[PDB]
Amino acid sequence: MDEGRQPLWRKLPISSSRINPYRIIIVLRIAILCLFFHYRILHPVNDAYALWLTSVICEIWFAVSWIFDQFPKWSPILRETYLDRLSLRYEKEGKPSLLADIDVFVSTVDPMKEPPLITANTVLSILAVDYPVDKVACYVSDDGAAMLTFEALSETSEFARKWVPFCKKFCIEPRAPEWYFAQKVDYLKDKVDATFIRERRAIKREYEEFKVRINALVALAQKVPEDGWTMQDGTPWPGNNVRDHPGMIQVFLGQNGVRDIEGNELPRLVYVSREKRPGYDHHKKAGAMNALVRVSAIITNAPYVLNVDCDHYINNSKALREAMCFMMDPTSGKKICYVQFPQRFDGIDRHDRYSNRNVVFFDINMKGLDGIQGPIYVGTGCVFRRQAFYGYDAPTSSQSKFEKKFGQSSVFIASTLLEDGGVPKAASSATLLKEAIHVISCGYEDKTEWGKEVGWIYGSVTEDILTGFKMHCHGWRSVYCMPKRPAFKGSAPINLSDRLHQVLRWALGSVEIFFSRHCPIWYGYGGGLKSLERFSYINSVVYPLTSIPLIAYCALPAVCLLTGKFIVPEISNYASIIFMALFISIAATGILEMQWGGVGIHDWWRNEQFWVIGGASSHLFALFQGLLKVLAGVNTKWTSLLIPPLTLLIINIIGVIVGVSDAINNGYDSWGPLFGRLFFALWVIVHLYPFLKGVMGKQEGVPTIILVWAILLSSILTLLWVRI
Amino acid sequence: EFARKWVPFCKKFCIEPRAPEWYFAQKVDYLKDKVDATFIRERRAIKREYEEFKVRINALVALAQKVPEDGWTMQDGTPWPGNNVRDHPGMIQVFLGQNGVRDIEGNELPRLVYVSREKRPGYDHHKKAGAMNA
Amino acid sequence: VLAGVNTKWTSLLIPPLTLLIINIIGVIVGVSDAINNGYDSWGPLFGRLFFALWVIVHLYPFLKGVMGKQEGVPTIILVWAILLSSILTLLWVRI
Repeated sequence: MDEGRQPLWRKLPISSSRINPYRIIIVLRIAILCLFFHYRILHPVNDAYALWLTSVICEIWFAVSWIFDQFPKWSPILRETYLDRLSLRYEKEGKPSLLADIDVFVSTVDPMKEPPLITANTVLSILAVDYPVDKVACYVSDDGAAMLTFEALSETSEFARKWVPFCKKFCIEPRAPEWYFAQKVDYLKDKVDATFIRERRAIKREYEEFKVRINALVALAQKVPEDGWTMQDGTPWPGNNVRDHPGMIQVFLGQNGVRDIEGNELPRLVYVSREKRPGYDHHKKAGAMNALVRVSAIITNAPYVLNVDCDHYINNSKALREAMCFMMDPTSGKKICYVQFPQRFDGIDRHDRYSNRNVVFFDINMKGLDGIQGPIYVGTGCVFRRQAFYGYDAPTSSQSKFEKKFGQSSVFIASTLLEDGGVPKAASSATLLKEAIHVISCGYEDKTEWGKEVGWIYGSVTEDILTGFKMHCHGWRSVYCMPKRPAFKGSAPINLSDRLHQVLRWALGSVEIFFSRHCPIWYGYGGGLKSLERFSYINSVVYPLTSIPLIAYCALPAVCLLTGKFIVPEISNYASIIFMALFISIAATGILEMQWGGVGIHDWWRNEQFWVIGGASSHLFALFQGLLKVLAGVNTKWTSLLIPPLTLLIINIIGVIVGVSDAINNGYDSWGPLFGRLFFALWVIVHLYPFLKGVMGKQEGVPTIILVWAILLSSILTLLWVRI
Repeated sequence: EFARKWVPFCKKFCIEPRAPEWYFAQKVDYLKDKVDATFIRERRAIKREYEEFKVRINALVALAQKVPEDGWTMQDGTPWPGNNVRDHPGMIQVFLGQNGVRDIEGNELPRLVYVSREKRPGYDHHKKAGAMNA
Repeated sequence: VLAGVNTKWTSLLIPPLTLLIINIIGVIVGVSDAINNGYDSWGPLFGRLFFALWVIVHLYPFLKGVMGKQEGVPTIILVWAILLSSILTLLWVRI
């Protein structure tokens, strides 16, 4: 049929008019880089040989990093989806829906650190998605086993009864009440229903009362009672001890249950808390996700799993349909491991002082990855296929064995064999809660492959990268869905401390992956993994190692300003021409990067600032911790990470002052290369300006101990450099 | 008269600040740290009452802009003693406090006293210092 | 007047962008010629650049829109402007 032959989606290669010059000047800049290195190596500095050697090592490292970064971006593409064809094929009006089932996972660890209002908003947004109510289920994992989360979910389930029909009737976007009622956009735009105003006022008042109720619940649960927590029916709370409690599973909505305001049903909401016992490693988020996968397979057994963070809400209600446009395709859907959505955040400054938007990565590197094998699974907002998580190869590219791979639960083994999802027919519905409690036992993952070859992979802080790499080495492919309206939105870090800690955590995870047996350099040699994807994985693994060449280079001018030497033997016409050509090539290549990627100058400029800041601050301590773990067994706002950048900044300032005094006030005459000498320090201080702005400005603050340490280290370094 | 409604609301709901104009013009989320189940309805009612109070104050200001021909007169027919700014006897009035009138909760309110010191021609009143001493 | 022919309209921005990039190229070339190579008695270059600054000061919004956000032009008009600027520069250098 003509309708059946029309694809549900199609790829849009970057038009040749914008991709041919990109490749041309990539090759050209490679040529000038090689010529520049040939010039630099063969002409050293006689009286400053050590400085020349350090500098040439630094640019060699920089060029290697640039090559490894630029190579994956050879073939960027875009992807376009058609929801009307999906409706024609699977969601035809009148006929029953043929869409596949969906499970959406949310994970929370502490109601004190993560306010229950945000989790309630996320749950409300998920429950109001534009999907059949019987084909979508929501699972919430609570690692803290706190009754506050249970009561917040119980109240959110009662508010959903009123919120979901309103959104479905009036096409409200976004479905999260907090972000919808706080929007400055005209809410009467494109609204045609005659009863919009009264119902909107009523639902706003109801939401305000719900917020007050949630605040009261939070206030009441602030202090633990003497005899532990108790429920509303007199029974004590099983999760009184955070580190010692049995597994708990509760169902709030769905089949049977209770209907909503319009009389229809609502998506099933399940509260799951895995068993915790002393002396057992729970593996934190990876173990929680594995337990959620097992529970969802036991109860609902949807064939696709949505990973949503607690602070991320479904902004676009059509995200599930867009995911199914790829995942339900008869040909591509078999070979797809997951669908990845871009990460967007709200509440960010207009200038994005901390580069929280991160436009450069998600709009250049992700698109380049999508053109070879698929984006790397990062963060949240990912639609995984169950068959990929089970350690199976791509279809289109032995009971004892099953018990050795999945576990000792035969119901889960039976559920794993359902291609289209759903509860297996040869399974009693009455005995389903007991098996779901069994699969979250602390000792279930014994002598099995969970966390090693199937599910989320342990052994690293950033388990997402490891899971994506393990799926990709099997030969699976991934897509990078980029909807017109962003599918998911979250909350950006407020101050610099949280961003620095997050960058340090990412770098530590990358280092741990590098030192483990799952390194892309020497793992995955089966032929399934593509060469360019392997290079991208290596680049994402050994990126923090570029901290050492950075921290030396930023310290190069100040030493020059405190010793009297230059890295260039003598300024010549040939050398000046080579330097100018290299700078022009770099600037032009960046220009076409913006042109094809659609990124403004401000965003990429501040992204470069933040990249330099991160490499100088967090990656250095990441490498220090890695070396300490290699050579020993020691380990650690954290007032130590800011010591290197501030020390280097004031070293550069002192060196600038000393050089100006020495070569102008006293010497003068033929000052010489002092113009570029000061320009280099100006570049360094510009790249590290935000630290000085925070230290000297407002809305910040640094303890005196770290400042004293930095000043003492700077004075010691300056005295040693002057003496030697 | 507006105090008899404003004060119990603030004391019950721990409203900060207590000035209605600055409280109702705050961009901070007013639902933060509020646990009472009847906060929204009472806040809406008190906001409407404060708007009506502002309208009444505006009407009073507009009415008193122009002095009448025979001087000012009170609401009971007696003339205003302070017709002349530089020549009037001292006036003391008590509005709230002990006895008086209770609020919407049945409790009393802090005493409010209106004091106007005597002014006569040829006498130096010393302005704010004299007013404070009086 | 002379015929009977007649016509975002991506032609109106061709003259200003072409003239702006011509001024930028001329500034760069003059700085290279009269400072990097010649130096000595550069002469009235302080005025010669300054006048050009005036132009780039007055036509700054076009550059801000082209390089900034909340704007954008197709590749065809940029290619036409670059080609016209290169042709004009080559003709001026040759003559």
